[PDB]
Amino acid sequence: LPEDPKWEFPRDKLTLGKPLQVVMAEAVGIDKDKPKEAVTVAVKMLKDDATEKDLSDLVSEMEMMKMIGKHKNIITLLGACTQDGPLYVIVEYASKGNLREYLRARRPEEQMTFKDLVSCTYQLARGMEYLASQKCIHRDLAARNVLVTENNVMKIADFGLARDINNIDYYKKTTNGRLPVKWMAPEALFDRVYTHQSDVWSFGVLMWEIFTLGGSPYPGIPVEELFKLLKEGHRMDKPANCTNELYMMMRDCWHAVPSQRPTFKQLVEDLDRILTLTTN
Amino acid sequence: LPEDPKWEFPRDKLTLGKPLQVVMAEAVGIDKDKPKEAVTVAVKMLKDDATEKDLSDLVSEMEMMKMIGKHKNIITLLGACTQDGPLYVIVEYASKGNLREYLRARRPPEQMTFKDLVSCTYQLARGMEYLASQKCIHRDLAARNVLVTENNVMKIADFGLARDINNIDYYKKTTNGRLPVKWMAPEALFDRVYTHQSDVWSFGVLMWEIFTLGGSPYPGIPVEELFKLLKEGHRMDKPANCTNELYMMMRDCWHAVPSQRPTFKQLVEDLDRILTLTTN
Ligand SMILES: Nc1ncnc2c1ncn2[C@@H]1O[C@H](COP(=O)(O)OP(=O)(O)CP(=O)(O)O)[C@@H](O)[C@H]1O
Ligand SMILES: Nc1ncnc2c1ncn2[C@@H]1O[C@H](COP(=O)(O)OP(=O)(O)CP(=O)(O)O)[C@@H](O)[C@H]1O
Ligand SMILES: [Mg+2]
Ligand SMILES: [Mg+2]
Ligand SMILES: [Mg+2]
Ligand SMILES: [Mg+2]
Repeated sequence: LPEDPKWEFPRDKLTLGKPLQVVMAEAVGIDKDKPKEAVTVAVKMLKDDATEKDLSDLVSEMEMMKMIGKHKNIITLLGACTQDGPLYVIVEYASKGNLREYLRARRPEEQMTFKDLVSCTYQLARGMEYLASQKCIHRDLAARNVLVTENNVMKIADFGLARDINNIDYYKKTTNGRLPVKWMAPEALFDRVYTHQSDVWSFGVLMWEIFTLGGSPYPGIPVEELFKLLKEGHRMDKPANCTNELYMMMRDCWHAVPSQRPTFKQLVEDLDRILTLTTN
Repeated sequence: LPEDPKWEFPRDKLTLGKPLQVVMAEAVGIDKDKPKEAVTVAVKMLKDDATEKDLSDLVSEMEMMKMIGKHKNIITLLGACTQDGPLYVIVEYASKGNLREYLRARRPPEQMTFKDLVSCTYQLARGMEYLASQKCIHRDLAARNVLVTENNVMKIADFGLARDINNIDYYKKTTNGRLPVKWMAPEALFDRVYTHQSDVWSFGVLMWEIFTLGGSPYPGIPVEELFKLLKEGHRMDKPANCTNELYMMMRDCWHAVPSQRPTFKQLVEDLDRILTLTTN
């Protein structure tokens, strides 16, 4: 595995901790301006029974994070141990766990206000807008893949399936075979393609998970019959305690025709518009 | 999915239970001779966040089990619900759980005798011998994939990666990419092939797991560093309280040259001798 001095971190300065596969850890001087300060981080590494694909996925994940760059709503890559030893991808520790658990925790913890839910959505849109601008497709957008920091900042995570928009085996039968079906854009399966508009479809599902406070999509419908239903025009109903406007946004994301779905840019504008009104 | 009468089972006769993905369940009349008799079984079905590949694997697993036929040391297929609903693959319920959990729970403070261990290995060899005569390659042999019945009968399970000997794409970079590295034969990755002798290498690691009472293979050695070490002749050490003879058997399974490894038949005959001589 190539040596990338820019991101390399000393193994001796990293102390593995409890489980969060991902484990918590203490990294000394991970923050270069504080050479002697120990920081609590999260480390992703291979499981003892890992496969070859698990290895290339982890490497790919690391590289995608390097390419993407830093952003307020994207879990931060801090460093990596790639030489003489097991691969460790060191990222920022999110003390509140993943979004899905966070939301169910405060179901009617401190309950979520309508505005909170909107802010949450807004923050995620911003991250995907930036992500999309960096020519990256996530492919695994879901509440379970969103982390929430101590200050309740939303952070898109788990880049285990992310790709560069240009690195996709267009039309091959084996493409997009590992994406959770219920968060998947129809074209991703039927035509074996994946564009930024495919990610917005998933964003739609994510919006539904958020406003239902971590609910499970297409409740009662097995993945086996989901695609026949999606093909017939079936869409999830509006979450209670959710605005008609917001649900319309969700539906927009789920337009059968990819190019008829809004862009992340347009989504951010509309959400910001709504957020400003709700907080005024 | 195509209708397959001989194997179909009525959904209204099955009552799903707790988790064991797999769950326990009661199947009324699954035993044709006992039409009103309810039987405790196991059911494998897709998770709510399953991928397309998960579905093809479940289907593949089911078909492999139909083709293999019944055998004493192989988890037996009982039936399946493949129509108008989520796919359920019904298999016999093994009350003692998987072999790995089984051995660990019986470590020195119901301990395992040396004969029990040899007996376990022998049974598994017989199962693999049969499988090979059916032109089947399991590809995922390991203690976590062996189930033990109420009468301590060993049963090879989880045919989620199994293939007909001819259904392997030799030389392709994508072949064998989903096999746990620590139980995988070098030719599997290096040459991108898979034969019964590749399963023998796996059986060897399984032997080590058994004699270490559920221990983890290559302890302290990361997966990304294993193959380099194997090429250099590294091999796990003899498990404590393991005879040099059984250890030599393990070592023979780990020969770098596939044809220098014993065949499952040779393993069965040797284990039969050792087991018999221990008994007397
Ligand atoms: N930086 C971090 N801070 C806090 N918790 C984290 C974390 N990274 C991961 N986790 C926890 O671990 C869970 C799994 O993380 P992640 O989604 O990256 O897993 P993974 O890629 O290893 C497996 P899978 O693809 O099946 O989810 C998260 O949902 C969260 O609970
Ligand atoms: N017939 C059965 N009776 C009892 N327990 C069973 C069982 N089938 C499965 N289990 C339990 O469930 C565990 C996982 O089963 P299995 O190996 O089939 O997993 P899986 O294919 O769903 C996922 P993976 O490939 O990650 O293991 C077993 O190790 C065992 O503890
Ligand atoms: Mg995840
Ligand atoms: Mg992942
Ligand atoms: Mg298994
Ligand atoms: Mg499996």
